[PDB]
Amino acid sequence: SHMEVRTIKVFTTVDNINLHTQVVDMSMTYGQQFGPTYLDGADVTKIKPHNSHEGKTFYVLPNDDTLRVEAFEYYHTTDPSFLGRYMSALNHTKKWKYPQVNGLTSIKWADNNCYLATALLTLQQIELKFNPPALQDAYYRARAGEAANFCALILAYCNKTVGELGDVRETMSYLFQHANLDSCKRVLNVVCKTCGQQQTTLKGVEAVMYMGTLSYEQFKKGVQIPCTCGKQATKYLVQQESPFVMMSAPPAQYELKHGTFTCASEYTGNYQSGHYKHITSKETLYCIDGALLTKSSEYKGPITDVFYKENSYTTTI
Ligand SMILES: [Cl-]
Ligand SMILES: [Zn+2]
Repeated sequence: SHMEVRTIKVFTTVDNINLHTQVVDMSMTYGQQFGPTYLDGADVTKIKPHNSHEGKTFYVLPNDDTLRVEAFEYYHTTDPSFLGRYMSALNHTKKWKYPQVNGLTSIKWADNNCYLATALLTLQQIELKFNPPALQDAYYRARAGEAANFCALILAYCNKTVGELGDVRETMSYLFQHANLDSCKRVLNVVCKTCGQQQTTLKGVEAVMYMGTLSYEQFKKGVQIPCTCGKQATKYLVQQESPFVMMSAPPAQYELKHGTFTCASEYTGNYQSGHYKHITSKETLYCIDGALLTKSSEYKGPITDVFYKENSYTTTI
């Protein structure tokens, strides 16, 4: 009653570069032989091999020491569910569209991906280099217009699934964690009429992000914050060394003035449902909303994040 054994050669991988020769029995599923298995994002764990699969590359989970090392070196994570979440996302993002809008790779709206579109548009306007080879390779392709792998990696690194509501500031925080910001430096001073003054120094990601005001000029002049004594103290920027800065705040009506910022994100909605748009300051003000594009000489809206150019700043206060 035994059926004659039939096999094909396939390759397994965790980085799509280093390949691992395998011989699979076509009477057993991929899952029975490799564990969870994916073909360009599609879950084929429960699929039995097809003749058309011969010679193709399948992603698997890091289930031996060689694969564990290859996966860490490429992705800089050892989260056991990472590859499954990346493939699950990729199965969707490979079907998204990535139109060039005003010279930048955007994303046509789908699956609540507006926060990803404005993040991707923002990255193309600031100086930033990623550390994991996976992000280096995928971001290069995204700049060229093939952003499916990059978007699926953002989702995996942020632990977001396709369709989940995302926050732009949080998303940028994750991407900045995987970028080389080592030389970025920020010095702050906080002045309380009662308690005196206290200087602090921040480095890396914390040197380029601030939550509380959208205006870089106001940050240099001073913003009011609580002091432990109960009074409000004044916090201001003393010194800044970085190629950009990111200023964030809860969404509030805010006026964006041409030539005074690099780009910004706008959020219309509430804590459960909303929509992001991107504003970029070039020869005029362009509003990029996924595949849509409009222009205006002035802009006012519920802004959440503003990016500014920088190199070296020292206060005169
Ligand atoms: Cl890079
Ligand atoms: Zn005080």
